[PDB]
This record gives sequence, structure tokens and C-alpha cells, in this order.
Amino acid sequence: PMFIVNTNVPRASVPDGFLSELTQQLAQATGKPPQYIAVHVVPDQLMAFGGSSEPCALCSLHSIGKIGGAQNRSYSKLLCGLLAERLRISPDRVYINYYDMNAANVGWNNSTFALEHH
Amino acid sequence: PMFIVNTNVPRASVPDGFLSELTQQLAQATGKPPQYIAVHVVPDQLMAFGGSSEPCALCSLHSIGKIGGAQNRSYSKLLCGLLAERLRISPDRVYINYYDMNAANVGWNNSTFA
Amino acid sequence: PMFIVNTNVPRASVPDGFLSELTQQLAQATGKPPQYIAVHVVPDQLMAFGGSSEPCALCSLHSIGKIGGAQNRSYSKLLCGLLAERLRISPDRVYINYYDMNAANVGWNNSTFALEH
Ligand SMILES: CC(C)c1cn2nc(O)ccc2n1
Repeated sequence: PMFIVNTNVPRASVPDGFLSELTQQLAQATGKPPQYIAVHVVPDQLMAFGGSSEPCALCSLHSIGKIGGAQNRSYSKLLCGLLAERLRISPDRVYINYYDMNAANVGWNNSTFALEHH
Repeated sequence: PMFIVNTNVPRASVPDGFLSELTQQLAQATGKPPQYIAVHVVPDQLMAFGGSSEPCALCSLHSIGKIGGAQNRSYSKLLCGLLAERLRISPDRVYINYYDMNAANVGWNNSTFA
Repeated sequence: PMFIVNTNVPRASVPDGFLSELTQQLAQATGKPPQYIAVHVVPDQLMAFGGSSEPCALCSLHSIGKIGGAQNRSYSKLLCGLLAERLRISPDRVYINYYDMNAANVGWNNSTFALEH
């Protein structure tokens, strides 16, 4: 899985260990091994949410499976919680786009995760 | 709705008011209140379009619905016009990816829109 | 087509000619003329892969068509090879998300690529 956070919060406000915490929490949430979790945080961004430049975040979570109605609600509570606690961003100023990726559409290690057919 | 612009145009060339203009014009075009609109502009990027480093932009617009043939052509006219006028980027050096998001696949305020 | 690379490798480590090599090799790989190809490289990123901050890359390739099982495996070999050779990133610390875009969902030059209806 891949989690990306873009925010206008300053770099200095991103706590040390934040990427590690995201990695561990996402492994737990998705049930995927931590070795396959990638995290990316992009601070100091020029953005607005509802016309306002108060702290906000635009995020995406890509996963092969483990994406869906109830699961995404669970992910949203988890991730908004982390953004609010760690970056002090209000949950109502966060968007998270979820993407259920097909294995054949994810490249890794010179190939893709579609190793079964030709 | 959510609009992202990545461009190699320098930050100093982004005019005061640009995010607000994007917010207001996208609210108008999508039929959604300005409260719903998020915008994100990323200048000074290392990019090329057609192998050239002249001004260009790679963009995305995500919306729950309001995405389709005629609507997307209308968004493109609107957004290319703004990029050309405000950032001096030629329309034929802009790509915009449109995404029609399922409400269940958009998180906000501790839940999703489903 | 549009190819984006986000990486924690520093800007200074991106070699002269990298954007042009990506442009040309992607034109070759997808069978599309180079005029169509857009590339975007974002260094110095705060990212981790598998809980490690060793060099890694998160990438996307968007194309109208030319996306599929065997083709994507070919793109991955090409692109991981370039990231390994040029940026010294291990292929097993690279993810590439592939997107088969509908012509109606790609804007360009004041319109889209859906010009038929
Ligand atoms: C931010 C919040 C008021 C909000 C944003 N959106 N976007 C939609 O597309 C639909 C409902 C909605 N509520």
C-alpha cells in the first residue's frame, strides 16, 4: 500500500517518527506486512480548502484490495485521527482519495504483482 | 472537488489571488459550494512536455460525479484559460486528468461520503 | 502519456539528461510520438518504503490505452532499470501505479481527447 499526504503545514511541524508511525498503523489497518507499506509526506504546500489557508491535507491511499465501504470509513477515522493529533489538522479539512488497484496495474521490482498469466 | 496543478513555472509568477480564483471558478463550474472545493498549486517543478522545458502543467481534478464528456471539455476550457492567463502556460502544454470518485472512496471528517 | 517520479533521492543526484531519457524511452515503449510524452521528477521527498528511508521511488504512469498485463511488466522493467541506473534506487523499493485513462477523462488544449460525440 501507498499513503501520500500533501499539506500546507510547515515541515518543522511534522514530528520525527511520523513516517514510522504511519507505516506501523497502516500495516495494522490493512493487514499487509510493513515491508510493503510506503508513506510520503509533503509539507509546506500552497493549498486552500473551502477558500481558506488554515491547516488542511489532501491525501491518497492506494492498495491492492482491502478497499471498500466499511474499511474506508475505518481508514478515514484512523488517518484523520493521526493528522489531527500529529499535524494539528482538523478532520473536516482533510480529503482522502482511496484507490483499489489491480495487481496488474502496480509495478514493483522490475515487474508487476500480476505474476500468474501471460 | 479537488484540483491539483503541478507546473515548472516559478513560484514568483503565481499571482496573488490565484488559489481563490481557482476555488471560485471551480465552485461555479462543478455546481458545488465553495466550501467543497480544495485547490493545490505546486510551482518550480522539474518537468518536460514533449521533451521541452517551456512552461507546462500536469493537473488533476477529482469530483464525486459531475465528470463526463461535455463537462470535462468545459472544465478543460475553463482551466486551460486560467493557466494561460495567470501562469502564461500554453493550453497545448497542459494535461488534466479527470477522476470520477465513488463517494465510498472519499474520506472526510473521520468518515466517507457514502 | 504522463510519467511522475517522486523520490527521496536528492536533486543533485538527478543526472543531466534524465528528463530527456525518460521522454524518449517512454515514447519508444508506448509507441506514442514524443510530443505526447510528459515527465515530472520530484526529488528530496520525505518518504519511506517498508519503514526504511533508504532510496525509494513512488511513481505513476498515465496513458490512454497501451496499459495492460504484459505491457505494464515491460514498462516496469524499463522504468525500474532507469531508476536503478540513474538514481541508484533498488527496483524492490519502487512502486509504479499504472492508469488506463479514458480519452474523455484527459484534458488538453482547451478540450479533451474525446472529440467524437
Ligand atoms: C467539505 C464538505 C462540506 C463536503 C464536500 N463535499 N464534496 C462532495 O462532492 C459532496 C459532499 C461534500 N461535502
